[PDB]
Amino acid sequence: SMHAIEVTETGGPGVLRHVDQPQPQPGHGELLIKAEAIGVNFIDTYFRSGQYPRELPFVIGSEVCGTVEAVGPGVTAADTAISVGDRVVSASANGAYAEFCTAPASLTAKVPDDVTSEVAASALLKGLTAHYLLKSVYPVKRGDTVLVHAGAGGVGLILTQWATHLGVRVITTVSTAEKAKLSKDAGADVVLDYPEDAWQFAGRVRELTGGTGVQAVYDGVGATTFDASLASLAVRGTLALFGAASGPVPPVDPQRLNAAGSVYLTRPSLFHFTRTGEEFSWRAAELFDAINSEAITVAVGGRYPLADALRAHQDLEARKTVGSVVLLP
Amino acid sequence: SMHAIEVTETGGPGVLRHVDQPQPQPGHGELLIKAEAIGVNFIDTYFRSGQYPRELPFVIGSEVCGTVEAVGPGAISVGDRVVSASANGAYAEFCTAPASLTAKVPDDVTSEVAASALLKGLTAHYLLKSVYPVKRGDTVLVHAGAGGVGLILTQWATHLGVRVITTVSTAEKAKLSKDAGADVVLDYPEDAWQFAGRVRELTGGTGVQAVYDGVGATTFDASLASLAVRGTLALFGAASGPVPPVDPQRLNAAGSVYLTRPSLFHFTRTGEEFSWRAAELFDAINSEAITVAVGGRYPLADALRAHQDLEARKTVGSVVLLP
Ligand SMILES: NC(=O)C1=CN([C@@H]2O[C@H](COP(=O)(O)OP(=O)(O)OC[C@H]3O[C@@H](n4cnc5c(N)ncnc54)[C@H](OP(=O)(O)O)[C@@H]3O)[C@@H](O)[C@H]2O)C=CC1
Ligand SMILES: NC(=O)C1=CN([C@@H]2O[C@H](COP(=O)(O)OP(=O)(O)OC[C@H]3O[C@@H](n4cnc5c(N)ncnc54)[C@H](OP(=O)(O)O)[C@@H]3O)[C@@H](O)[C@H]2O)C=CC1
Repeated sequence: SMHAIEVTETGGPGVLRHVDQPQPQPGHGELLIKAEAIGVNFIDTYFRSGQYPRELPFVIGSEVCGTVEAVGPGVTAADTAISVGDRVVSASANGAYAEFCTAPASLTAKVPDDVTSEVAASALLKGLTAHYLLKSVYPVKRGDTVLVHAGAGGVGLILTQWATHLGVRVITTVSTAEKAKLSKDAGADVVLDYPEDAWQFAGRVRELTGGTGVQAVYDGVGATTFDASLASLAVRGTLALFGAASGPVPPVDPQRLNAAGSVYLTRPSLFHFTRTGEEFSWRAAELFDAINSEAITVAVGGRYPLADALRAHQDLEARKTVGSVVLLP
Repeated sequence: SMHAIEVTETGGPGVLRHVDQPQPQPGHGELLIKAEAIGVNFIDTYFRSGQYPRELPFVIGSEVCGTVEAVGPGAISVGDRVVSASANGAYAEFCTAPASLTAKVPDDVTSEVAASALLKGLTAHYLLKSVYPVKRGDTVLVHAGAGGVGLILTQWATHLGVRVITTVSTAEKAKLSKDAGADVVLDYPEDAWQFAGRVRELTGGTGVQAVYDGVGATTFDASLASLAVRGTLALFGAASGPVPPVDPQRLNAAGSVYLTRPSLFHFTRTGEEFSWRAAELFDAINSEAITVAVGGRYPLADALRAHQDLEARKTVGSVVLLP
């Protein structure tokens, strides 16, 4: 048997039970991965809470780095260059909080030999997200200025470094002075406190951009920042609302987008930017290229035993984590 | 003195009032225009109804073609025939407009066609070239295909090598929409999912690259459901009424799509920008890439009846008021 974190009923971090499960078997198109490091993602909390509904019970999580223990039967091995023994990482696994899990080969990348498994499980899901946000949702160009909320979070630090490397000025928000320094170290040109009032905060942003506003806002915080994000945009700018850490954004009168400057609102999901193995491989390769040139550096921001998934979810929801955190099996 | 159409209280078409006013003088950078044809635009109804607030009382309308009667101090001269979509108080025998947002009318474009084409044609330009830059091979959905904006969007998109699907309310309108270049003309959505199902059948399962939706309340859900992944919903109007607040997670579920609510104001920000869009519009008219028909005429005094017809979905294409 193996250890796993199973959810039998949805609810708070408390429902994350460390239990014995049979080792899974890979199906068609799947690899069986023996975990070395397991990624923690804010979306895990939405599945745990039952926000994002899923069939019960389930072993939680989708991000894992480890070694290929087995390749699914049938045609599978003919359709991938991944082989048993390879160190691999996926953001699309089933039941990642376990010693062993499965993932589609087409949405799994080989880890470069100079990248540790902890860094890979810190980098992939959030790094693919930063990639699509910066290259596809709003393609940043040198000279732009963007706003990135939660600048010292997992996605936040990657967005900040990568945008800075691309010649983009980045303004961030964080909750503590410790996080402010990490954000500056990541390349943020200015770090602000969280908005108290949308117009007040937008004025700060306008001050910094000469009244223009930012070309794009990357908002992964949602409820507490949305109004401020919308108010901070340059004419025809893009609000990429990609997360809801503080809670869901209430229904938006489309005429607000007019008043704000004929802006665009989009709410993307990673699913729509990893639609083929070809697309996934392209983004994963650009991510590992950026890491290996030190265009970005993905630090391991926190580590927990797999059995302490509960503790990680508590710290994450309490705004106590910095950067990417991993579970260790 | 001059005749004008004024609103002293907001409401339905009934609040439109005949008034005589002194002829205006143009301020700095402005032209005084003697109207030959006055444009009618759905936005006129939003100002009349109070849906778009404005300090009362005021004279309705912003689109006019006529001759320059006077210039404010500060290549347009008195005597020149011009058209603007940014005039103040256009439902009148004379009005003012900023010279920087006024175009000279090509000599072979009638004044009615100018007042049928400019506001709506600048809108079609920004929608097709700026909000979502259509590409040859794209398919787009345009609601109200036989309306003023809809006919221009359809012809221009078709010229650009884009496939257009439209909606209209009548068989007469369906014929006009096909003649404008629409590849398929559909009935308005009854069920959003079934409508989207039909659109996906027409696009090889893909959905459309963009929806240009100027109808709003009665089409929005279907527009959203018809999009290709990462497509753009350009909600630029609200003829059927305002779109209810949109849960951003619906944009996720629809395929990580973009939603945008553009205003002509943000696409005519400089004289340079205006001139670029206007020139491309008149180039298209001059080469017959598009042809703007006058779809109806009303006396200035009958602005009430024009607004009644507009809201009752009875107009076909661009309509004008004549002094
Ligand atoms: N759409 C997509 O494809 C994807 C979306 N996401 C989303 O992006 C966001 C970032 O993900 P991830 O890097 O894993 O998480 P983070 O590491 O960014 O952690 C969330 C951070 O948000 C900030 N925050 C502000 N208000 C709150 C609150 N009320 N509760 C908790 N946190 C708050 C906190 O930092 P601070 O101290 O600055 O407040 C916190 O550290 C998440 O919302 C996630 O759901 C992630 C991956 C893919
Ligand atoms: N910059 C911008 O954002 C601009 C936006 N617009 C908007 O674009 C839209 C089209 O403008 P315009 O060409 O002047 O108007 P149209 O000539 O298109 O008239 C509106 C049409 O919409 C259709 N419609 C569908 N449902 C309704 C309803 N319940 N009530 C009334 N009409 C309905 C009707 O035709 P059918 O028989 O097909 O139903 C009607 O003819 C308007 O909503 C306008 O506000 C216009 C200019 C600039």
